[PDB]
Amino acid sequence: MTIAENIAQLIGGTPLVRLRRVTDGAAADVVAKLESFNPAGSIKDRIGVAMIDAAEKAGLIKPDTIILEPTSGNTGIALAMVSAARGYKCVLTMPDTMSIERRMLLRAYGAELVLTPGAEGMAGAIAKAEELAKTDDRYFIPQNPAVHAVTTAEEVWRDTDGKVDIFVSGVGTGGTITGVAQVIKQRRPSAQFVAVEPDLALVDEVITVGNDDALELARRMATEEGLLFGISSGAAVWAARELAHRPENAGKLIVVVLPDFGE
Amino acid sequence: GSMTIAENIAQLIGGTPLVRLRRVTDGAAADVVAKLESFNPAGSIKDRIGVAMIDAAEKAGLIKPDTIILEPTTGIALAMVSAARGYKCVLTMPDTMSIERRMLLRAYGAELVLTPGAEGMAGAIAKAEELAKTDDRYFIPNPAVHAVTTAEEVWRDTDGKVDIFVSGVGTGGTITGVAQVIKQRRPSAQFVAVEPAGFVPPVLDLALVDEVITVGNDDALELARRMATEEGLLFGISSGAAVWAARELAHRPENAGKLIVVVLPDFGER
Ligand SMILES: [Cl-]
Repeated sequence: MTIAENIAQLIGGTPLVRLRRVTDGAAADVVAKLESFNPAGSIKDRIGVAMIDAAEKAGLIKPDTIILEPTSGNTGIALAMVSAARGYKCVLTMPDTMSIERRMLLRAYGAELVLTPGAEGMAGAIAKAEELAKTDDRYFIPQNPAVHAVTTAEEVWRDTDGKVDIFVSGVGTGGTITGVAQVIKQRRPSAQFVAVEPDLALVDEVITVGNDDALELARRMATEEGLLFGISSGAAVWAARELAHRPENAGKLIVVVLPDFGE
Repeated sequence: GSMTIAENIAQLIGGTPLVRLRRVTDGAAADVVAKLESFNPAGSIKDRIGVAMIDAAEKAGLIKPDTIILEPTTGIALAMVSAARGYKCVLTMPDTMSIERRMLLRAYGAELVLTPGAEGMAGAIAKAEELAKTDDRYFIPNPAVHAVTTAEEVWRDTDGKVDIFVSGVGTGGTITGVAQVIKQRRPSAQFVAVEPAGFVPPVLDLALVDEVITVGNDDALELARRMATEEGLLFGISSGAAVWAARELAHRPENAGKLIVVVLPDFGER
């Protein structure tokens, strides 16, 4: 039998897909790793579950622990989902600039939201969380290559049969691109890592993406590949396509992640 | 030595995972598991129906590259697959459809033709039928193949041990197909339809269907809230009903130790 105990055990194992149409050429092959197949729709799922596992293994999370985390975006969704799966109460602080939709979704997962003022931004959210932690010692606030970067790299390695030549990605928050670069480069020194822009020790290049050449590419992806994603994913693919046409990259295998670490 | 790469997202439909429902079942002498059709690219079993229709039409030569796929509306699935495979896609739907749904379809490159709200789906089916007669570029799309595949996955992943399949009927006998296939290899297997208190509901032949449980609607809402909050599984009212039915089955003493399968999102969700 193949049966997961809970949804948090179905994080990862995401698939590669070819980008055949939007690359208009091209001497190199481009493929995308669809982190959207994760339960909560992004690579942040991996970061969330990894944080909880580590804290459990380290004894820092006891069974009556209340996960408390200042958040602004997707890390929060992942945490709420995993917390609910594993039986942890989850309290989340965020500025009141956060969309009603994100709030409702978080509340659907049983997360309790504490809204801080928009003007204070994330510092306001970090501050309230600090404050609450002092209030009650059941509160736990989450926070070389990170485990989720290792796993992600292994999947890219397996599914490209060790042939990946260029990894192309947004910088993102959780040192993910650099971790994956660490692992791939160790087994394949010829491999290149390219950050996409709208620890630079391991990045071989930075492509500042003509923002909104990005929008165009995102539109084509949706309409020509059936892949609907955001501006950062568009930029990533634009960067990959540029790399794909450079003649010194002929025949190379280029991997991009969607949704991109930027989206 | 082998790479594992799909040509396009239409190739990544299916092969969905099972998960145990440990907490919301408060008991229980029987095991309940859910097959997560939400892992499909467009989030439901309808993905399978969409791609299966396009494959059939290709195999039959009825879908040329000189086509526009036309369909009253599943619509998401079609738009996504059409765009993946290179087909122009036109969709008819009542003007009662959400602006959000419309925008999403348009993102996939689907062209929308709005029918009047009062006429409902019949209006959409009618407009589509009329359009097909208007222009010959239009193409309007046993146990069905997508029900067979779904059954095979349930069969494999439960190692042939599934005892009760529990599901909303929905429309078109995807759920009846899956029953046919399981019951054919495992005559001891039971199928239970779930209800609230060829785009119509299937006839429930009682040769196939062993029981109907009427999900005291909202009971269903309660169970949906618990799923989200106790299992991290966020789904709608019909999925809640299905799981409520499954839990009820799971506590009947004559089902002790049986393996009970539901499919989420439940085929009856809106
Ligand atoms: Cl090589």
